[PDB]
Amino acid sequence: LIVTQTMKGLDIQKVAGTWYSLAMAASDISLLDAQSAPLRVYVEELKPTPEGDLEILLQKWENGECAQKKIIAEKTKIPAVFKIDALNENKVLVLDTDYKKYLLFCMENSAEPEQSLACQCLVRTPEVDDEALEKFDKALKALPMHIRLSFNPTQLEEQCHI
Ligand SMILES: CCCCCCCCCCCCCCCCCCC(=O)O
Repeated sequence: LIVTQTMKGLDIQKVAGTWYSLAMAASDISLLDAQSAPLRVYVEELKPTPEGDLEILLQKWENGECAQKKIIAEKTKIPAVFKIDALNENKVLVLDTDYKKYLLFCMENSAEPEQSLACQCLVRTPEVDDEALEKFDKALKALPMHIRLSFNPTQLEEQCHI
């Protein structure tokens, strides 16, 4: 609920398939600065269940190499918001998507201390999409980000964007 842009009328079935993590931003540099930083995750695929939960396939660098990870995001009463559960119960919020080209999401830790908030611009192809990046940057202008990364088409085709 730090982020107050939410996709009205989200049809979670339609975000299925392959995505590319074109850009990332976080409120804390340490969340994204190294290959093995904790929210440096490269989205591969979204797999919505029939009950409306969301299976997530991603990569993450750990122990000197690019590892595949599977993650379950459970639905809530709000169609745009999901919970990772696991250790801290992180919420994931879909800000905006048009399903066939881009999707903007943010995630926050359900409490703090020092605020942890990270967002991504996903796109459907290995292409720099200026319009989506522009919407991403607009979405974030009033959020307190201190690190922003983006990736070139070559990196997007490589595991962990190396
Ligand atoms: C509805 C659109 C939603 C798309 C965006 C997905 C959001 C990704 C959130 C990723 C945070 C989790 C941090 C990485 C944990 C590694 C995994 C450890 C393991 O299970 O072995």
